[PDB]
Amino acid sequence: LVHGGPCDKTSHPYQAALYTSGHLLCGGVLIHPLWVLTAAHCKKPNLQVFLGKHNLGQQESSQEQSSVVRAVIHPDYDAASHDQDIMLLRLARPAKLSELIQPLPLERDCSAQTTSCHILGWGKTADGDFPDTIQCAYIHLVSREECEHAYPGQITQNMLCAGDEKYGKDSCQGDSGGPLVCGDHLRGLVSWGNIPCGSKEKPGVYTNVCRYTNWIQKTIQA
Ligand SMILES: N=C(N)c1ccc(NCc2ncc(-c3ccccc3)[nH]2)cc1OCc1cccnc1
Repeated sequence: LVHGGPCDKTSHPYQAALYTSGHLLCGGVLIHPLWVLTAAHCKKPNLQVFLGKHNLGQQESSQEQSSVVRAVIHPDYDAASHDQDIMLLRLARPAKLSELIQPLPLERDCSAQTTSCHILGWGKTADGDFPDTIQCAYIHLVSREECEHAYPGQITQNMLCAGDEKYGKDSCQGDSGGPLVCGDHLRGLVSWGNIPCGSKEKPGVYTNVCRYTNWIQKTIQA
């Protein structure tokens, strides 16, 4: 995450860190004690999920680790266009809820009224390094018309755009699958955006979570 700052220690109990062969790979969102939501492009071998983390470089008494027993990529995910970039991960070991491990409720209304939005992750910072402490930034939803002009023919109804006109606060490599939180509900998942990261003109592009209510419910209930 570029141009942000360290998150408050208690503000992100729904944040997951995803690892593959020891590499920090992606972020994720705890939505149910058995399920973590992330981007379909985070599909990698033997995924390991860490909940209750704040600083990746130190062992924390609140952390909980789990392997993934099932990975469910949306049937219509298109890797070339990033369309429908969503995947459900079933945990081997259900989350032991605490003050620092809690699920985040989903935004179900695609016409939801404007609320305060934020993004978070352990992705690449402004200097180009990967931070130990999770970064946070306030950002705002960008109109569909402005986003379409920023990325002609690339923005679908399954994508939302968000950014910051002042500093260009943006998600980046490694933040993938992390949450775009608006009014204490999950509004989007980190999917793609500009290179280099920075949202002053070309906003970050997020999976539009409100479009996946039925698919998420049907996956968790089957
Ligand atoms: N600027 C952003 N808001 C932004 C946020 C997250 C990501 N994640 C990386 C990522 N998304 C999708 C793929 C992918 C999909 C299919 C196949 C292989 C790869 N990889 C990228 C972002 O912007 C582009 C970007 C790329 C690389 C380095 N820096 C910025």
